[PDB]
Amino acid sequence: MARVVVDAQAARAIGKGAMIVFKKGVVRVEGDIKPGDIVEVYTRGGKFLGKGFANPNSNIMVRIVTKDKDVEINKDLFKRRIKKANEYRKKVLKYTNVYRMVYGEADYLPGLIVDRFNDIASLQISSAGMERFKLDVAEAIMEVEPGIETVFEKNTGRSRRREGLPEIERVLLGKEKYRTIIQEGRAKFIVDMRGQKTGFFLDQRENRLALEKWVQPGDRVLDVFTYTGGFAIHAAIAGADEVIGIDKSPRAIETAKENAKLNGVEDRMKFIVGSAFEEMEKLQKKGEKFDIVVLDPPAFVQHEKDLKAGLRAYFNVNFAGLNLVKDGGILVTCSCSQHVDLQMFKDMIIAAGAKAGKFLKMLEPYRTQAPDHPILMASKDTEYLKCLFLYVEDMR
Amino acid sequence: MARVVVDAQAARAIGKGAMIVFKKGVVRVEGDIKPGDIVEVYTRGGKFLGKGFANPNSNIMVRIVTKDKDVEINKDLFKRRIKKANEYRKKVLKYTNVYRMVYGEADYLPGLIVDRFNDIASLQISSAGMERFKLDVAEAIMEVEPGIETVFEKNTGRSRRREGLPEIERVLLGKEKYRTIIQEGRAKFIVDMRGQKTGFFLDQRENRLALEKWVQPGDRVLDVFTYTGGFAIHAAIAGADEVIGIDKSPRAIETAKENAKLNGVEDRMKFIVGSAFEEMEKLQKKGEKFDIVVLDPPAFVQHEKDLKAGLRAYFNVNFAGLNLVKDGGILVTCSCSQHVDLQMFKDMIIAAGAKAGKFLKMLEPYRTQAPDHPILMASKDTEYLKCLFLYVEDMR
Repeated sequence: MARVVVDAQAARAIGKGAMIVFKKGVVRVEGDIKPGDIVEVYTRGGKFLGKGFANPNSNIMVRIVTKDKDVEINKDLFKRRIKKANEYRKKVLKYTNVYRMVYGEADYLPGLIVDRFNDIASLQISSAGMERFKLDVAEAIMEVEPGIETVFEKNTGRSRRREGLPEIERVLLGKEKYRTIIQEGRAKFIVDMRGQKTGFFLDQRENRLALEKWVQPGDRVLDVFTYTGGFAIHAAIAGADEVIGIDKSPRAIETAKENAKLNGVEDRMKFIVGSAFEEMEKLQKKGEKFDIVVLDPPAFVQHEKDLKAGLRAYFNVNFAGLNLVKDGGILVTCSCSQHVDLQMFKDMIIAAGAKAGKFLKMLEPYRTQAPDHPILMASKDTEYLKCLFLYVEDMR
Repeated sequence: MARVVVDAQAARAIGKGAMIVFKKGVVRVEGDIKPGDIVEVYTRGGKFLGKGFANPNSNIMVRIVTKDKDVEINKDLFKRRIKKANEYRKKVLKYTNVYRMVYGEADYLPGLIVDRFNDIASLQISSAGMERFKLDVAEAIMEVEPGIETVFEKNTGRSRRREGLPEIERVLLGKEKYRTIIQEGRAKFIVDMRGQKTGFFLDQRENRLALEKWVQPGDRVLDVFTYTGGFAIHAAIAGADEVIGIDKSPRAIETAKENAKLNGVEDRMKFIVGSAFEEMEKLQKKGEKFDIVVLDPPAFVQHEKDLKAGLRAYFNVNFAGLNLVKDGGILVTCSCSQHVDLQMFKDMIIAAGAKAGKFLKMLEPYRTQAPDHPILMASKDTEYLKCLFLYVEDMR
């Protein structure tokens, strides 16, 4: 088995809880290595640090799986960890039927993400090493969670492509089922595995539920990047009198309309297919003002190098959103860009508020991704979502 | 009326929403100024910027009350703002009988804090300027909120001795009443305006309520700085089998015992009068472990320059607290030091976890002070409480 020797900085980080070896921390490699191989990690002094998945072609050269030299990496190890991950959601978080079951490193299963939608589980692998155990993982999921009757492989996305793995979408194990109706609070949503723009993201669960208490009868609500209707639907079932949802994807809007029908709130909802900026300007010129405006744009920052331009994009979206909020109204604004930290997001909102001449007060704490997407204090990369609920008032 | 001339930077800030003038930003003062005097603020060019309370003995020279030269600062202006502040809690936050009614600058009433405990309003003034309108504010409170039948003046403590104001404690207006029983969720608490160890702080409301969901029947809980029993009581009624509450004040513990009796949980609790560190060391020695450990220490940091020593103290308290949490347990830790921002607090927690060899996952969003203590985005000074709920796992 190949040995990856790392430098002092790399070893120090692992000693503090890090479970990855960056290419920049590799001093040398003893033995041949191909993407996906299991290798051992050592300090220059020959001290064993751990064993894990290697990828010589990645910034993340090694994802440590175990710090115990005698522990074998196989289906049994992953099954025990998947069971632990599942129990965490059901017994600690008290989630039922619908939740993210496995969130990579946070659950000690680097490169693996598993979402449970009732009796269907979606699997996504972004580590060449973990890919070798794909089928074993699929079997383990159904063995520890009998509620799952289908494992659907959704191996697509930036992470998948970054690792150089082929994109694959198909029923991997179990019954050939790909659509289900999930319940989130009092709301229902259509979840379909096949295709895109017809999904539902679980990371915003707590924030969507948190919105309900702020909706008041007679309320007029605007969801700028509605997608399949997550926040919009929750606002409507909460009693909003009128809700307008905007999204660039025609497919996403078609599903949103279906969700509205499923929840019996089609009468109070209007979905528009189009660009956020153009649609907001039309509303602005009309002198339109909303009681609540929700901004949940796509990650504008994919690389740390794109921060400046990305933050400018957020500034422009938030400025436009703020101008559509009535005096004494509410602005809900989020960012899913991992590279944009809370402080940066906050400074950007303060700047937008200043320009729009509005005082902003916090109504909720600094919100994040749902706890089934655990934020590990020792691994900054696990955290990516920021959400703020703000009371908007004209500075006069 | 005396005039304070400011530089381009200070004026620029005010234009962005700032409501203060730092003594360092004053280019010159025209006319004699006494603490509490109302003065006008102008740019070097002669443009009016605002009017407010002056304090020639502080890093903050002026607390801006109004930016309109025509608006007179008197009881009528404050009555208007106290009413707006009160409606914010009742209509937006949906609080009913117990809440902080006014939180100084956040409600455009610098130097004034008013807490409502059912029919008793507790008033605290921290500036000489506001002190001149003390009776007018008391009358205004009862005028806009008929629910208040007594206005109690609690003008004692460091916050009061800070600006050299006289210490005073008495019923200022209304019925001679000092005690009331408040309801917070399913818990009841005795509040007595007299003294300092028979009180209850409203800023932790949402965090105390948030603890409920994490308590499992049979749980053993440790409340290290329990004061009058806030968190401890909520944990006991939520189903904890044993709750140990520690506090240095014998009087605070006497109140905690009365609160336990009021909630019918006296048999589930154990109170200890002593030092936090000494008492935790005793538990550590016996190898005691808890399902939940709550750390709510005093503000260790009081000055930017005192971050090193203050943060070291937080580290020590959190390290000691972490070693008392069982594997799979929960640590609730917070800081009320204004000078310690969220990132500094996070880094300190991360350091403590690394030293104790524990992985820490967040269970709740980044929690803060209750919304009736509004955090103004344009005024960092309004935010002071940070609170984290963490799931603790042994690294080894």
